[PDB]
Amino acid sequence: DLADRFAELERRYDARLGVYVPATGTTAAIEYRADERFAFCSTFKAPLVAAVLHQNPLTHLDKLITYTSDDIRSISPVAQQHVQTGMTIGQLCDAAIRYSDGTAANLLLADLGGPGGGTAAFTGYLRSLGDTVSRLDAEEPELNRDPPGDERDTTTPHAIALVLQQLVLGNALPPDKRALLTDWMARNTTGAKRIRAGFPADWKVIDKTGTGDYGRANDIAVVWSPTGVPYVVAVMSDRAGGGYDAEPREALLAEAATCVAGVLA
Amino acid sequence: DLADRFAELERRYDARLGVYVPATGTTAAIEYRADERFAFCSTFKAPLVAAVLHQNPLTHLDKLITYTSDDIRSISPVAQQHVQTGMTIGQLCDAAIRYSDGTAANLLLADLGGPGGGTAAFTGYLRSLGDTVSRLDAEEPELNRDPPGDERDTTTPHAIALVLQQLVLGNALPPDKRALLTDWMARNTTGAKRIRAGFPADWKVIDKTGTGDYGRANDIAVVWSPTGVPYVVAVMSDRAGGGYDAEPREALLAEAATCVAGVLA
Amino acid sequence: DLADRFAELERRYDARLGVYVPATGTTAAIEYRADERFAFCSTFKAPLVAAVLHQNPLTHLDKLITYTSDDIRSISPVAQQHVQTGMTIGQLCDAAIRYSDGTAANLLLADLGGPGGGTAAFTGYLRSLGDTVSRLDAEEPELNRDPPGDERDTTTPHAIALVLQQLVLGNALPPDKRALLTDWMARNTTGAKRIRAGFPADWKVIDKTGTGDYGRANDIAVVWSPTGVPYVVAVMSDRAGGGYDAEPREALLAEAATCVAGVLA
Amino acid sequence: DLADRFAELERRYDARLGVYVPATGTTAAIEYRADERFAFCSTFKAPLVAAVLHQNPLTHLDKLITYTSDDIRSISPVAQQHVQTGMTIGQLCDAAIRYSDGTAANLLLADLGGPGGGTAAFTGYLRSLGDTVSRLDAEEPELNRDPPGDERDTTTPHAIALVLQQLVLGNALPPDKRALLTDWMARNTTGAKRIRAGFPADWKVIDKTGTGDYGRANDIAVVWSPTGVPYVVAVMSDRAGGGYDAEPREALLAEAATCVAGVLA
Ligand SMILES: CO/N=C(\C(=O)N[C@@H]1C(=O)N2C(C(=O)O)=C(CSc3nc(=O)c(=O)[nH]n3C)CS[C@H]12)c1csc(N)n1
Ligand SMILES: CO/N=C(\C(=O)N[C@@H]1C(=O)N2C(C(=O)O)=C(CSc3nc(=O)c(=O)[nH]n3C)CS[C@H]12)c1csc(N)n1
Ligand SMILES: CO/N=C(\C(=O)N[C@@H]1C(=O)N2C(C(=O)O)=C(CSc3nc(=O)c(=O)[nH]n3C)CS[C@H]12)c1csc(N)n1
Ligand SMILES: CO/N=C(\C(=O)N[C@@H]1C(=O)N2C(C(=O)O)=C(CSc3nc(=O)c(=O)[nH]n3C)CS[C@H]12)c1csc(N)n1
Repeated sequence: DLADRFAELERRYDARLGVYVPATGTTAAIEYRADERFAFCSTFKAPLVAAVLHQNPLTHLDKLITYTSDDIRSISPVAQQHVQTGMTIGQLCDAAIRYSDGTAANLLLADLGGPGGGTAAFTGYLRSLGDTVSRLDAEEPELNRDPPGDERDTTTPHAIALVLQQLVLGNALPPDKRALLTDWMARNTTGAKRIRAGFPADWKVIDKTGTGDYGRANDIAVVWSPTGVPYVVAVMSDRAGGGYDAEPREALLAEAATCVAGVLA
Repeated sequence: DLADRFAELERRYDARLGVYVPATGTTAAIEYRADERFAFCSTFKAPLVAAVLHQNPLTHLDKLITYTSDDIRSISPVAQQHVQTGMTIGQLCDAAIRYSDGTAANLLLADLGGPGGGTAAFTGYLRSLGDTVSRLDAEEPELNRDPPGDERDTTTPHAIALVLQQLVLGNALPPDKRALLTDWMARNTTGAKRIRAGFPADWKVIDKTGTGDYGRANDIAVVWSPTGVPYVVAVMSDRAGGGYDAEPREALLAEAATCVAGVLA
Repeated sequence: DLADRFAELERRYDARLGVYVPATGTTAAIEYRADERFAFCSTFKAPLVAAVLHQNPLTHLDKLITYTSDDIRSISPVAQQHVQTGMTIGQLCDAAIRYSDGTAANLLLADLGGPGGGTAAFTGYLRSLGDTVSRLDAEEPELNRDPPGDERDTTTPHAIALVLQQLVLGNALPPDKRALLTDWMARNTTGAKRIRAGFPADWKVIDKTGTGDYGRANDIAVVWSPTGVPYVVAVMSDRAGGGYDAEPREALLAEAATCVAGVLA
Repeated sequence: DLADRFAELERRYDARLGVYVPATGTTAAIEYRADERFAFCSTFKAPLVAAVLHQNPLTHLDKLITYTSDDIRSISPVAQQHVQTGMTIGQLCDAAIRYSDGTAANLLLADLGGPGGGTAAFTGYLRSLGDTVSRLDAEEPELNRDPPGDERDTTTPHAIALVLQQLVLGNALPPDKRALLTDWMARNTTGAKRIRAGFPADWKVIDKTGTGDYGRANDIAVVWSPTGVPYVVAVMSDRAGGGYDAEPREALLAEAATCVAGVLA
């Protein structure tokens, strides 16, 4: 009867909607296509920064990474302003989470090192979290482009929600690093019209968006009730039936979120 | 399931909760104790103003109403400061709705004329709108003091939603007067922590609160979805079993609001 | 060049304006007719409360004072709701400051005891604060009605500002009682259009209004800058040239207040 | 004496303050560094939109503008979410004014056409309004990064105040387009802590902010007194001597505005 509304949202927006809200002490899990695969798009950038924070002392944030204009591919509002100066790892994190900067994501992946420009190590980091389903295989911007049915660069609402839960509410990171990740997510600039727009203002919402082709629009959020109770909300969506150029529907995610807000109220 | 969620709100907040949202083309009616009686409190001030607008040309709003300190018998944030100046009917309407001014309501009731200082005339106005259930019996401040179980000064969420629906979305008032009422409710200063607090920010909420003893807390709203689709939302609550001094719990109204929002999204 | 703006305001509103802002460490005193006499009106109710708190061991706030309808004189939104209940001193304090309740002020005056229904003791309380200038001679509502030029029931902006300064920023009261007075002033419901309306929202404003005949409109405030710097602002006004029935002008007080805010920024 | 207070602010905030308020019938102009050059930053986005409106029939607002990830080279809260969807000229105007979107500004500059990617046409539009002083030389984001003393991408408080005056209060724009601009400025989301924070809440403030390196913080506003009298407030500031990374002091602009309000009250 919650599922009835999500599928009505799917019909409204001609979209495939994936939602996961992990169970807590007081609420049952919310699952709609919780285990179907959806493309990460930029949502991997949040666990990416967690991986970077994990592998390395806080001090590593100050390392200056220089890069060239040839490295700038995909939306990079911050990295485009810093080719000449370079960027520290730390700000690369900042840009990757708060602005969904793709160049910053690629540099952080390279900083993870290893085959596929870091994707195997980032996949590995998710595994160290118990997420065996998700995988990152390409860099920005290729990871937004895989056709439907392709398992590359996909997660599921279930897996990615649980990952975020460990990163923000659990002990994946020592409190020092958990605060930095949580702060960047909290000051994200890309999610205003998604999960943030679907919850009442007095719910705190930290989130990481993802947007890609085939109408891919994701949002991963930690939301706090007015009473301060946290819930992890994974909302993922695509419109593959509309082809590569199918437009993402931000309103779809805000609606799905309001529905989740209604069950969490 | 929605009824189940309301029942938990009721249990959580030691309160009796009444919710009504009239059906639309796209949504079924939402009813929880839709036909149980709850005390008006200052929620009557909105149809009160409608009555004055209905039986008077607009220019009647400019009429100067003078009154004495002896008329200041209830909380009157605006009327208390204008004993020496007088106040126009227009100003009284504004004060009754936006500040829940009790003297302004009594003076608007007086402007209605008839037995009981306007209370029979205002009830009659509810009758001409098809509300056979509601009744206003006392003035400010007595109408907030009636004991639980007494039908005096009571309405139901069903009835008041239907009244508010005709006033804001229907043709109870010509567009002239409808705009003035809609504006006053829209700039209401008392409802931020009630239905407004439960709906996402991109929803428009115009509302009239009511608060009284026995933990009475009401909010009647017309809300517009981001798509611009209107809904009438009546939420009434009391904690009468907690006696006269029971504190109203606004968060219950915000929670009930969020649940409704989740079903309407 | 500030006197030029106040006298501008006086000319605009056909009014006598009295302004006093005590000097602080960094700012000079602001004085406009700071030492001319203005009628207390209800502004005495705030130091009245400080008097009651000063001479009683706090438990006295719970003492129940009963009164009769013949005792209800002048604007009394709270007292006229508690006749069969009576009202505790605490409630009377709260009513006198936050609602300017005149009946509550008279009962607190009586509770100070002595000739003239407490007015001599209250004057005496002011003397203990170093204000040798002010005097209270009548109860509500007579104290608002003295003709211009009559020294009875008058203070000066200078005098009341320093009095309020000691009550809120100094040590007239022990910290317990100072908290009760300040909180009452902070939640005052009567000053929204006076000093409060002249200062930017991010300046905190606690205040006590006074209004009377001859266009008497006062507001005494303690204001806190966005930096948290306190200032005492006494703004008093009458329009005696317009006779007993002269209307008070709140906008004069907000404008004068804005002028002050410009100097204190 | 106002100048002395502006100098204190300058000392207080280690900042250079530029203030202009054009004369009206009742008030003399307020000038402090009125003819000194300050960097535009995003305040140009307001006349930029007017330039687009001036050159185009309203019908042009619905024209769909498409762009690529390479166009996202500066902070673009709205445009970065619409690379796959594209954006309407109207949306771009809205985004440029209300969210200070850097990409929306560049597309609107491009919409003006001509040398420097629209920069010459925009400067010319300022020239056609009688602004002989101001110049736009770079697009976003370079136009925020000119070193102190460099005249590129600078205006004066005098010039921009007069430009803003003609746009909102004069006849630079026909009434239909003038309302769209005024509406966009009125719903600005970035000016809460500047001129708005320094004027009393009952003053109406529409504004366009600007922020850049060297501690640059501007706010240009049209403000209406409670009586509805309009005033243009140009406040510009930088902390250039503090180097590229100086950060802006919004409270300086709010404090400066409070000073202006006190003289205009
Ligand atoms: C929740 O996000 N809301 C935003 C939004 O998109 N804001 C962004 C955000 O967080 N921003 C930040 C920064 O990253 O710190 C900034 C600073 S960006 C910057 N800092 C420097 O130190 C520097 O040298 N150069 N630059 C360019 C301002 S707003 C933009 C917003 C824009 S308008 C509005 N009403 N809200
Ligand atoms: C005899 O009357 N008794 C009253 C009474 O006058 N109630 C009126 C009523 O319905 N009113 C409304 C409103 O419109 O909701 C209100 C509630 S608004 C409000 N009040 C606050 O103190 C506050 O901090 N925030 N907000 C938002 C004002 S009282 C009036 C009363 C008030 S509390 C209580 N237990 N009884
Ligand atoms: C700060 O002033 N602003 C006001 C205003 O006048 N609010 C008042 C204020 O502080 N109020 C209070 C109370 O006494 O706590 C209340 C409580 S009234 C009340 N409470 C009881 O417990 C009871 O037994 N009886 N009654 C009557 C509600 S608003 C009024 C206002 C009016 S509309 C709006 N948005 N604000
Ligand atoms: C290369 O450009 N450099 C920029 C820049 O993008 N400037 C633009 C400009 O003028 N903008 C404006 C605005 O409209 O004022 C703003 C101010 S918005 C804002 N962000 C916050 O985080 C916040 O807490 N409050 N507010 C109000 C965003 S940057 C853009 C910059 C911003 S801070 C800094 N040191 N440089």
